[PDB]
Amino acid sequence: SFSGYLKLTDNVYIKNADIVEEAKKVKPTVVVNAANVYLKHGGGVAGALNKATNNAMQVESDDYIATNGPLKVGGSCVLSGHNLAKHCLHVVGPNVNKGEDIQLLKSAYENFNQHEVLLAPLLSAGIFGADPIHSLRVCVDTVRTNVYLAVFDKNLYDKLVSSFL
Ligand SMILES: c1nc(N2CC[C@@H](n3cncn3)C2)c2cc[nH]c2n1
Repeated sequence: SFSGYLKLTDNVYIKNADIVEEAKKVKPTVVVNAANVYLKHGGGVAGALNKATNNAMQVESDDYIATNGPLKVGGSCVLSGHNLAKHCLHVVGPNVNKGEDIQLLKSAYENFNQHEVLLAPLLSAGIFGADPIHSLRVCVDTVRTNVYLAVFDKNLYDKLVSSFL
């Protein structure tokens, strides 16, 4: 099970960790990917998860897109978790660097409520351009299921914990 997490609320937990290493250790039922609408896993969390699957996540994702078309910003899809988890919940947060509306971040976190427990990154943070402090606030105010947040960057983790409330 999940270990070394700081408890933020009744249902939200956080740890300074690489979500790939966390997924490989815990083998959670669900790992969340910080996806884009095309499921093109090039960088950030998506590029790291995909590389850990030896590109099997991208091969599966290209078949999904060929059949279904792109996701909506704020939407999600459930695909295989490969060697990392039972399932991967690909969630698209708004990318502020591409000009998407930050109000879609709450819709993105609502996808987590369809799963009892999840290992996840902060949505729209990193290369997506949003303020991670805002992202954690939206996560805590939107997700009601048990979410274990892995924050890769130690300096950001400390800033998030010391400013939480
Ligand atoms: C958790 N979060 C991650 N990320 C969050 C936004 C993004 N980033 C940008 N600066 C700091 N981190 C990537 C990653 C990347 C690999 N493994 C991870 N585990």
